[PDB]
Amino acid sequence: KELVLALYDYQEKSPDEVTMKKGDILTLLNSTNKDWWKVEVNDRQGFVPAAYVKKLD
Repeated sequence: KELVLALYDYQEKSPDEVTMKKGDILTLLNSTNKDWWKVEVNDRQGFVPAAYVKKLD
């Protein structure tokens, strides 16, 4: 597993993005991009800004 913690709220602005709330724990799916990470937030997958999450492992 790789988990990350949402440091801020983020609301999706494009079709490939997802929404998260501060304090959510998200499953990290792909961190190859330096600016945008693909995560799973409960049941949805998509991108959020990498700077807005913190790796936990």
